Amino acid sequence: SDENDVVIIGGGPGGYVAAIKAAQLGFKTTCIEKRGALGGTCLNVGCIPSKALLHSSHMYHEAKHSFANHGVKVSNVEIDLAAMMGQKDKAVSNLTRGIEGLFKKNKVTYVKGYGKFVSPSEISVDTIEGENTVVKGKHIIIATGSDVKSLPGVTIDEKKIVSSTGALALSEIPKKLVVIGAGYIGLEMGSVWGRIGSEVTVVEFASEIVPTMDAEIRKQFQRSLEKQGMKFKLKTKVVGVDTSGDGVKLTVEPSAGGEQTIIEADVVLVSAGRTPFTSGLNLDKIGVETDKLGRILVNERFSTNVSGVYAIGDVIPGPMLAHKAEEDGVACVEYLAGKVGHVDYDKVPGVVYTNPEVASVGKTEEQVKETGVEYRVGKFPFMANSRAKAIDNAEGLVKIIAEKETDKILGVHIMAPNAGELIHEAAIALQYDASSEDIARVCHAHPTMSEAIKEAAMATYDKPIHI
Amino acid sequence: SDENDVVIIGGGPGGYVAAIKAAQLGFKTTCIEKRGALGGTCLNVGCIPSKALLHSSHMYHEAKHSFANHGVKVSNVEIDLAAMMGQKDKAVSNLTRGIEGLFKKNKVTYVKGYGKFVSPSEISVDTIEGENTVVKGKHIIIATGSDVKSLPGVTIDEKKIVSSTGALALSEIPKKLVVIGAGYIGLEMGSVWGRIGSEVTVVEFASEIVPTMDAEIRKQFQRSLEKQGMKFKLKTKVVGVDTSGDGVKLTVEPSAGGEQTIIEADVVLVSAGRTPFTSGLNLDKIGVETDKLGRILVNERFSTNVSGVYAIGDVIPGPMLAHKAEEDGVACVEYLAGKVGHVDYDKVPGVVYTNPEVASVGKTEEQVKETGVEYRVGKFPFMANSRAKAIDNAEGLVKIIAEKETDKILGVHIMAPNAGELIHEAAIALQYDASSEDIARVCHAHPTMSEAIKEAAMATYDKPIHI
Ligand SMILES: Cc1cc2nc3c(=O)[nH]c(=O)nc-3n(C[C@H](O)[C@H](O)[C@H](O)COP(=O)(O)OP(=O)(O)OC[C@H]3O[C@@H](n4cnc5c(N)ncnc54)[C@H](O)[C@@H]3O)c2cc1C
Ligand SMILES: Cc1cc2nc3c(=O)[nH]c(=O)nc-3n(C[C@H](O)[C@H](O)[C@H](O)COP(=O)(O)OP(=O)(O)OC[C@H]3O[C@@H](n4cnc5c(N)ncnc54)[C@H](O)[C@@H]3O)c2cc1C
Repeated sequence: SDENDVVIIGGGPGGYVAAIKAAQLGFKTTCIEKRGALGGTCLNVGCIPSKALLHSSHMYHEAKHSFANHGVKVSNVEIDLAAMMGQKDKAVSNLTRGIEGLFKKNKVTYVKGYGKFVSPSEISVDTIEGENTVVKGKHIIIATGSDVKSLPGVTIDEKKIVSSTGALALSEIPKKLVVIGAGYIGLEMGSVWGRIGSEVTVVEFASEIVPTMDAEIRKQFQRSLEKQGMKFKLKTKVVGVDTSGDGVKLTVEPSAGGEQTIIEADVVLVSAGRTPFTSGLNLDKIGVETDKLGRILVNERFSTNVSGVYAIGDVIPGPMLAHKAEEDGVACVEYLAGKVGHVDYDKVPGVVYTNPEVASVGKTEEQVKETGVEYRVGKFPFMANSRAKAIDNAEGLVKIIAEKETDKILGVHIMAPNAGELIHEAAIALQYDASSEDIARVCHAHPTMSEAIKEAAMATYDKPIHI
Repeated sequence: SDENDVVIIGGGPGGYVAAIKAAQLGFKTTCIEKRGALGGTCLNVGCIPSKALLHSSHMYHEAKHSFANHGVKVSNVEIDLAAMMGQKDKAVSNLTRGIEGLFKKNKVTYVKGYGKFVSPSEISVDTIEGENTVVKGKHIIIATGSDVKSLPGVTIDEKKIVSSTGALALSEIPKKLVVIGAGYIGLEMGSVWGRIGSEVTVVEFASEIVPTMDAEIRKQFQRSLEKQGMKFKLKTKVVGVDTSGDGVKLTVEPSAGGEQTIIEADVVLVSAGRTPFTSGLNLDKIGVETDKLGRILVNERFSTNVSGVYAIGDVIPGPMLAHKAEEDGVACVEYLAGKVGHVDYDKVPGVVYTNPEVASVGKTEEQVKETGVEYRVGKFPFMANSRAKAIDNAEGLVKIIAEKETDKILGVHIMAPNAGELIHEAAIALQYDASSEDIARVCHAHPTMSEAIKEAAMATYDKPIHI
């Protein structure tokens, strides 16, 4: 009998990987997803879409500003917004098909519909046309995702007050835009539209922008987000939003000294946070215990209170990133299969894809401080990097943190274009409790942006050769 | 006088680093260089200049072809060739100053002039309509460099037929151009000008372009260069040339299938190889080893067939690259300082900065075949990299080579844009005899071109999750 071995309610990173990894381990698997296509949130409404726009907006910008200095003289430069959204969409889908086609290769049974627990072992799937399909397995992996964080006095239409999705799909470059949340998704939209033409301003309630980011780096990062138009109204809450006019009227009064002011804006991007998503999951019948917010509680082996049920991804505690998600999925399946699964949220990198990207792995100088341990810091600016200079794209710096005694690397933060590619050399060295010297002992190709990392390393235990 | 400790005849990577590492170690050091500025060759007419052009010529290309798809319209595009050469020059000097300023920092005594051995302890500097400065020291590091190469159709003369240098400073985009050598440098210039507007054709005597390149990768790499406009000619060579007025009249004769055909041109780039450059200095005096195709023979500690004397860089055996050089100079000095200096030409990375760059580290499949050791190959195309597709810049692949038994990595080859950065992840793992699994166990930031390396790894020892 071909008895079904695993069901995953969720078709995103946690799911389609868990699904796939599962098939590859030899399990009859069924991923189930209600959304239209199989990408997760990453594929249809975030990373990808977001990354795509980010690069089109950048091309536009580089073409209006840099081309000159290089001998590439253009006459006029515009933005066929209609097109842009095009390759974005072109890409998203394309990507999706490939996933669907991955499921076929690995024999994942794709069930379009909305799951709802009917028992610790059987799921009733909501709608394909208004019906009910019954999917049953020994082990079930909840992989529902996350969704938009609501904001108290700002209901979201889809109109001049948008979310992640709305922002990535406007149909008119707003003149004046205001982003409420001030984190990664926020700074990211802010950049997109802004490069395109908008006049953006961010309004955060918090003391600084992007709290998890390493201070020293943050400072310079903001400054850069500024140097090139952008503005932040820090430490400010918003009583009521006003939408009875041209654009949107904001009545922002700080997070204490209750003396309101009013911001004028066409569209307002609400980038407050994101919450787990369990809603409509049939979650009561067997009641998996959740925490104060909503994430689903889980153990080493990713199991819920309910023997037979697991949870991974943006639904359980941990950083809310696609690869963190991917990471749990696999770890989870390896365990199920009897192998040993390995996670470790302390080394799951973080990258903001703004103009200068800011990739970080390991701890921040702030955290190191908290551990009272004696450390040293190494730093090297791309202003000294041969490649960078040779290109005239030298904003940025590598910064590594090591134990003074051991030289063991604690964290490595980078601010620079294509930083997300460069942080890997650090990420791998950090995985194997390596030291500055070690990474500096590696011969790097010259000229390359990578050289910076090498130089930052030297600057850590010894002394740099180009600064 | 504060100069007697260490003497270095050469201002290139080998010399200026040697020179700086030295001062850093506690030696009164002196670098002597005949050229105008302190860059090496990897600064005044090589690496850098070359990279600069490459990028500029790329920007021009991309704006005439890619921009559309991203909703970026330009009304007329053209090349201010005068500007380009400029940024290039601006950048070049800019870097040089910094080097000079580095010597001031570490206290290297810069002595402009043309060295010449007067004794294993003394050399005779001087000039073109100039004095004759006096430096003699205990340990002397020869660091003269390398230079262009002959052929039976050479004309080392500014503008009619060029060298590396000429090509980097033409003053007129040639209608038809031909590059004779067909390797690193050659493909690069052919790419630079081909983008800009020239119609190029590369003529190599060798069976294939770029011999040291891994077959499989070479196969596709060529095919790529092929669609960008170049027409390669292999199995043939030029016996008759023709500086008769307007352009050359190349007479193409093959291996010995001898015959007569003609290549009409508007300029010819001769990218035959590069020879060590041991002239100036005086060897004919203190009988040093000059026994190979012109190289200065050496030992473990980098000492010649002579005391007090040393050699490093493009003048000694090994690969002719800046970081190889950089590597020798430092290993050399560390030794003199009584520390252990360590070099490894088997781990010195290779990168061709053409459109798809092609970076390789470790051995090629053909080399690994010769060892007769059982191995496995991992590959993964960018066509399936999310970052990559999201951008619409997915040409290329990542390919890992491991021992079937151990899984130790033997080599990593990458064909892709920005592949010169990507390779370090491999590069560093290969430095520490790590395994596919090892680099796959590393958590990679999604969505990044780096993921391809993680996938190509798993595809090696196990099975990938996206292909
Ligand atoms: C604008 C934006 C930008 C982002 N950028 C990045 C970035 O650059 N890098 C990064 O690492 N992360 C980024 N993220 C976050 C990343 O997308 C998430 O961390 C990741 O998708 C979480 O994976 P997941 O497996 O939980 O799946 P999710 O995609 O969150 O969710 C899986 C799917 O579950 C489905 N589902 C839920 N309940 C049910 C049910 N009952 N029945 C059927 N189907 C159901 C949903 O349709 C959903 O698509 C971004 C997010 C947003 C919103
Ligand atoms: C077009 C081109 C592109 C290249 N691109 C790359 C690349 O992308 N990446 C890479 O790694 N490598 C590249 N290379 C090769 C790289 O530049 C060399 O490997 C590197 O510079 C060698 O270092 P070196 O220490 O030997 O110095 P070199 O620069 O070769 O030589 C040092 C200096 O010695 C001076 N000198 C010679 N004799 C005397 C004397 N008697 N007295 C005083 N001074 C003297 C010369 O003027 C010379 O500039 C390229 C080369 C060329 C030609």
